[PDB]
Amino acid sequence: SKVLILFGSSTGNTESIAQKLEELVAAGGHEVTLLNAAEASADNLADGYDAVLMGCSAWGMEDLELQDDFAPLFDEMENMGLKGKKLAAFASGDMEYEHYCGAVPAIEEKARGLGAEVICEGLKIEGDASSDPDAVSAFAEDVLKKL
Ligand SMILES: Cc1cc2nc3c(=O)[nH]c(=O)nc-3n(C[C@H](O)[C@H](O)[C@H](O)COP(=O)(O)O)c2cc1C
Repeated sequence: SKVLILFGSSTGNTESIAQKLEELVAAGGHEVTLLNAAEASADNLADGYDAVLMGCSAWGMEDLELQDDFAPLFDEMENMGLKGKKLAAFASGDMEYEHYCGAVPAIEEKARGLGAEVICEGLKIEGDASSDPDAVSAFAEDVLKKL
């Protein structure tokens, strides 16, 4: 199954989770593409991928505000061609802030609405991939069984 991993990250935290996910999905025998949202275009983004693992950090306090590079792609998610594709969300956050990993339910709610099949509950972590290695491992195991 060809998997795209799309992330937006300002200090590298969601980026490190995405890199770890690529390593683990790839090792399960999949063709995996790592793409930074900064270099991505939403129109027909999902074409030829069977699964899209998307993730980003949130940057608002009382309101949810997505990471600068992922926020336009989020907005144009209807253009991506997600219908009938398998999808999972991930994010780095900080529990001191309101909307702790707010991008995960927002991406899930929107991808569900667009006809994507969300295959598991999104990963929510504090800090980077090495601060909680078991949850990143466990979530990857989870998407590998569902692919
Ligand atoms: C102004 C500001 C707003 C933030 N808002 C949130 C938030 O709404 N939810 C959350 O989980 N974290 C929030 N954070 C914490 C960051 O999301 C966390 O440090 C960051 O996700 C790590 O991001 P990265 O993966 O993009 O490097 C905020 C941080 C700053 C400075």
